[PDB]
Amino acid sequence: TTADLILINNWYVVAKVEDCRPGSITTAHLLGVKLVLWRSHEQNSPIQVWQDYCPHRGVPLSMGEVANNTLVCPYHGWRYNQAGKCVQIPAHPDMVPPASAQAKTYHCQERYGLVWVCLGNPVNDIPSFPEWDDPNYHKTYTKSYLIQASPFRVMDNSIDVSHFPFIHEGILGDRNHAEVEDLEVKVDKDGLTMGKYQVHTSTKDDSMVNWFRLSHPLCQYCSTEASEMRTVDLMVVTPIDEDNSVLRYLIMWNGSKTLESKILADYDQVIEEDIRILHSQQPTRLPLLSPLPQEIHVPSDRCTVAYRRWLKELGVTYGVC
Amino acid sequence: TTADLILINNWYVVAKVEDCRPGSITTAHLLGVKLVLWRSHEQNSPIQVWQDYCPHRGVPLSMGEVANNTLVCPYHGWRYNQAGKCVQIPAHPDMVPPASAQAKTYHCQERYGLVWVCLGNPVNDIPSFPEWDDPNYHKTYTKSYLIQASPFRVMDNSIDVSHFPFIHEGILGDRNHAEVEDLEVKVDKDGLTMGKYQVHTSKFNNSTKDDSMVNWFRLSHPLCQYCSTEASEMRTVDLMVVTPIDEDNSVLRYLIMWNGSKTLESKILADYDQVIEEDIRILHSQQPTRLPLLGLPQEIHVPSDRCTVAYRRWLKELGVTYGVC
Amino acid sequence: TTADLILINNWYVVAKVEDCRPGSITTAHLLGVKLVLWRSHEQNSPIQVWQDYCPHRGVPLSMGEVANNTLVCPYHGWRYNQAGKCVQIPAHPDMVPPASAQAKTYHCQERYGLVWVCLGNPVNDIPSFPEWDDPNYHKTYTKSYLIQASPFRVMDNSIDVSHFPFIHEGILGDRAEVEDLEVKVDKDGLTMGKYQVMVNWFRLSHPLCQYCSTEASEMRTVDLMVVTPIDEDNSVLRYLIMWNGSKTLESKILADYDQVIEEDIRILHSQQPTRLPLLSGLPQEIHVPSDRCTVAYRRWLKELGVTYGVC
Ligand code: FES
Ligand code: FES
Ligand code: FES
Ligand SMILES: [Fe+3]
Ligand SMILES: [Fe+3]
Ligand SMILES: [Fe+3]
Repeated sequence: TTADLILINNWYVVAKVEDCRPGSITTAHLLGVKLVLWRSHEQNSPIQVWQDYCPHRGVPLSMGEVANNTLVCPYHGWRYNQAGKCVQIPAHPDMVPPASAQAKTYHCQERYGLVWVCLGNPVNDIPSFPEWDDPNYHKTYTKSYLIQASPFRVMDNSIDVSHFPFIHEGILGDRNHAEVEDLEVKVDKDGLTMGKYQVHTSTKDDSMVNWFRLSHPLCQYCSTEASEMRTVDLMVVTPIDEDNSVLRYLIMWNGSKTLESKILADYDQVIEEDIRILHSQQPTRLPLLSPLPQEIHVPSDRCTVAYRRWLKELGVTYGVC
Repeated sequence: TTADLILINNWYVVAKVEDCRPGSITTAHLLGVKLVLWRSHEQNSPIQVWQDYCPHRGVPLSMGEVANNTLVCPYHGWRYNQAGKCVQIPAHPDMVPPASAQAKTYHCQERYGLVWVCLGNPVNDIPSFPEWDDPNYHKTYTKSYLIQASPFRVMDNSIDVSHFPFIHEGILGDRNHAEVEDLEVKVDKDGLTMGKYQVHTSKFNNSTKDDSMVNWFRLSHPLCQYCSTEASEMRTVDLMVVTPIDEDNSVLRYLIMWNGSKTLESKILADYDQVIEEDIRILHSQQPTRLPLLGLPQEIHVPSDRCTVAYRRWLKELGVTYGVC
Repeated sequence: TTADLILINNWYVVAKVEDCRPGSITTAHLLGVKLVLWRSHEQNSPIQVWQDYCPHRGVPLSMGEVANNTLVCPYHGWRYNQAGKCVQIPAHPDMVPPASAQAKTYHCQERYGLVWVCLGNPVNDIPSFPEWDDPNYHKTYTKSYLIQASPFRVMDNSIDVSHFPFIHEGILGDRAEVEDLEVKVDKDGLTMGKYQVMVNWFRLSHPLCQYCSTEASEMRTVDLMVVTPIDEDNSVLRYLIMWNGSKTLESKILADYDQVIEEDIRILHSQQPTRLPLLSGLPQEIHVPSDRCTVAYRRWLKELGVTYGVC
């Protein structure tokens, strides 16, 4: 609503396809807009994403029911077809509903088992995820995490690597290996790419090789390679509004399928360790570079500074300060 | 208080008389103003309705006591008489209190077992309720319902009749039978009147005839509604009264009267409760929370909305800007 | 931070010294600023009081860990020494931390068993409390009371004497005439003359600390009432109480104070508006002769230029 056109015109994940099943009604919130998500009882029916608002008298359509490939609002029973047009008004069953009688519909695309939404007119496509079609990679999904922090602070914390030995001790690092190597960062028209850097953990030694790339500011493609196992993930942040976010991960890996529950637990521990910091930080919104006291930057922050720099040019004013 | 003068100079119910016993101290809220209502320990004492504020040091007078026909603020024990004029300060008991030690008082009338209050000069009368004095009619009162919606939304839902087959399915209709007949709506000198309209009720007792309900209602005031319901062998009338707490919050009460057997009173209360709670579910979710008058897309109107539309037009005529958008 | 300079440059109690143990990290809130209060593990190490803020990425340092005379940010492990200078950045262990890597520190002193804080520059000293040096007097501390009231309303209720017979009936008065009162506002601050209740008087050298004296037919009890201004609309109340009667009456003294206190708090929580009205709920305050001390306090605050927590 008060978000910049550059965010309104991008794709974001609002749900996993698994939490929307045939006949269901679910709700989401994206950039200050309340959304209703529904499908027909039909197997493989498409997913509609609309503003959660019946235009007759302002009741949430989410409180309605799916019946006969239509969503029926629960106040006066108007029925809206899959295109959002009202097709039956029960008070006047032979009146053709006025043209006005139409739900606000949004672009929706199902990809990687994720439900993607764009509130405006999409200028880019949904980010790539090459491993999706690779049969030697297994896949899994975290649950969704509600976070009381800017979406841009969520991504800022995910781009920050020097904190691993301190809040992620025992999984991504340890206090006896806290020094950070030179980090190569490039911001270009592709997006922000951080070059391969090395993580101490639990083939030369107890370390891993990681890189990541952001084609868009709220979706991150990460890669980590162990001795004989590669894991990749798509991290994707729902910007609920300027101060609140949903975090989800799609995770694929080419090692044993027995690692799934271990990966799920590792992510849950790391995410919760991050949330404790994120909820604590002030200000709530992500501070941008100088064009309480101003944020200080040392060399291991060069990727975080590049992110703030990239947001400034991108003209992001929403959820930042 | 940002309430329009139209609203300020009208009467509203803030309590049931039977809940304000002699010697009692009650609180309420009306149009953004906090109120204290207190009575003398004497039988048949009048009710005083004042702003709940001691102007000495800003404590609520409702936290004090009633004694010797005065309200006493507990902080320093200043004593306020029926007219609000403080008559004694215990720290200087032979001194005459300053003339500014005066409670802000309001107009109060008891009518139909209800406490009516006007925070400004009461232009209008309390609405009529002709069957009050008719001894063929028994009386009962619902509980009060605190509702997180604008008072004008609460009343607009009350005027809406096309929602009966959906959120009142099982008692005021069914989805299958949902067509609405065209309605007659008048907005004259008498306020807003909806003419007689048939209501298809849902079958409960199969030994009995279909009820075949006929209703009409009038609003002389925008937050008080008089409804008349002719049944199979029973007339029921009700005065529906909406207290405007502020622009976004309301209290709903009904005074119900009927000329059938007095044994139905539990029946009637339970049936009103079930339909009120289904309306409150809808009212609590509606957006925007203030009532739109004639971000979010504007409201749509179809012919079934004739009554509602007339209500919104009436509110603009009256100049209502409080609780509306 | 939006607080007036005259308030910035005075001392306030934020804690009891016994709650600041070696190695500990605690928090407080003062004039809208959030504070961290910690000590090294060395016996007789001093108390540091900083703004609870890591300047790197805005994390509360009070979520950190005290190590080797340093406070360690939990997020990237930066270590701050007892002067609040960042001594170590673990990602660059061979690098001199830059000058801006520096905690905002404040003045702190211990006195009367309390932790006193000045967020600005200390011109006056911590108020006097003569009986502290008098070993004929035993001492005791109430618990702290968090109050949803302006600190100046809290103190105003403490300088109103006419309400004793009404909300404190049974301990402090009985239902009520008030004697002519003596109030003296000069350099010494605000002083109220000896008055019978039992004979009481009190002094405020500063606007949020009060020294009160009560003499009974057998003993003298004094107390230092020190209110913490958390913000414009919130206060912490504490009392240090000293008496020269038997040491066995500590229980009952503390029960009496707790009893009257909660009685005062019932009133304070209900008062409107929240902030104390100075002399200039919709209607204006009215004053009668027994308000002479509370009138003097409002006058004193406006001559001082207090705008925070008032009207
Ligand atoms: S509000 Fe949706 S049908 Fe009337
Ligand atoms: S505040 Fe009511 S008598 Fe003092
Ligand atoms: S936030 Fe404190 S060290 Fe980075
Ligand atoms: Fe992390
Ligand atoms: Fe209804
Ligand atoms: Fe008191």
